[PDB]
Amino acid sequence: MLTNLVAEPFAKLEQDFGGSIGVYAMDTGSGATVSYRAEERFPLCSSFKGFLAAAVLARSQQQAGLLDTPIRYGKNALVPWSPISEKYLTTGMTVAELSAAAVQYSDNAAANLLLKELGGPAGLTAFMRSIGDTTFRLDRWELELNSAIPGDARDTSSPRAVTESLQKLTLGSALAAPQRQQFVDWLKGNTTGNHRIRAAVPADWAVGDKTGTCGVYGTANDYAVVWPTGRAPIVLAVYTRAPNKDDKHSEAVIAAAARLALEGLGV
Ligand SMILES: Nc1c(-c2nnn[nH]2)cnn1-c1ccc(Cl)cc1Cl
Ligand SMILES: Nc1c(-c2nnn[nH]2)cnn1-c1ccc(Cl)cc1Cl
Ligand SMILES: Nc1c(-c2nnn[nH]2)cnn1-c1ccc(Cl)cc1Cl
Ligand SMILES: Nc1c(-c2nnn[nH]2)cnn1-c1ccc(Cl)cc1Cl
Repeated sequence: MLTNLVAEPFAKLEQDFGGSIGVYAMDTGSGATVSYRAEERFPLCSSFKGFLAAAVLARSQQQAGLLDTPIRYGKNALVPWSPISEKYLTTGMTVAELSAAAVQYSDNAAANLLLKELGGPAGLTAFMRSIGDTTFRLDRWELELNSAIPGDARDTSSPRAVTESLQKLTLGSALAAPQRQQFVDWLKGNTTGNHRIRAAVPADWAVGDKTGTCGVYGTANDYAVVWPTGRAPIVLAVYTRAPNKDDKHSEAVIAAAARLALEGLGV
């Protein structure tokens, strides 16, 4: 199995990190998959925002005009790290702009505003159930969902479920064609992941990704769809945690895990 090829280097990497690393990667060309702690739960942190944007896009298939709807919000909506929605407080933003801000800058006010319109964490969880994801659960809002408490299943998923759902939404049939491409375009425009999966791929590959960084408990992550030039894409997810609250996350560890995953698939 391809999992067997990389089991020992993954174990070395997470011992060096001082925590747990979960990876799932699938080659959509061959069907090969690489697994390491891929069914364990890890905190989503801000990475839930990608699926949040997909849920909004799904809703736009039934509700015509949803994306262009202007949304006004008060200053009490501004949560720490709302760098985009901060700048449009006095003006408002459209639903599509909030979605792009949530994905591409991890804007917290934008994410909470969209979560509200979707019916809160249970509403996003329901969307994930509707595409066949039985693992994902969102329970809380920004920023409480980042507590990343050891053993706590709230606001978690697994690397395998994240990868399978990402595949359905970006490459499969879970979204209609125009919405699927919009989701991919938002992921391609992400600004926060240059040191994670993007650092593991060749310079000529196209990448769409979403990051998460709880910070506490050494907890951070990244998931991505990547396209080798002229080849079928790879979908992968890399999640980390660690036992102590003051343990530091590591972007280099995430990039290194992505490299091992790609090497295991034969790329
Ligand atoms: N804050 C600013 C300025 C700016 N220019 N003059 N004063 N401020 C320009 N770019 N940004 C910015 C930086 C980081 C992120 Cl995440 C989002 C934004 Cl909009
Ligand atoms: N862990 C949290 C919380 C939080 N509030 N309640 N429970 N957790 C809020 N911010 N952060 C945080 C800390 C460090 C880094 Cl690097 C990133 C993040 Cl988002
Ligand atoms: N660190 C992050 C992320 C993030 N998303 N993807 N990776 N990290 C999103 N929000 N925050 C954040 C939260 C609280 C404070 Cl006070 C400062 C920050 Cl910057
Ligand atoms: N590699 C790409 C891209 C792409 N766009 N931007 N960068 N790469 C678009 N389509 N494909 C592709 C090529 C061959 C096969 Cl078999 C399957 C696919 Cl999906």
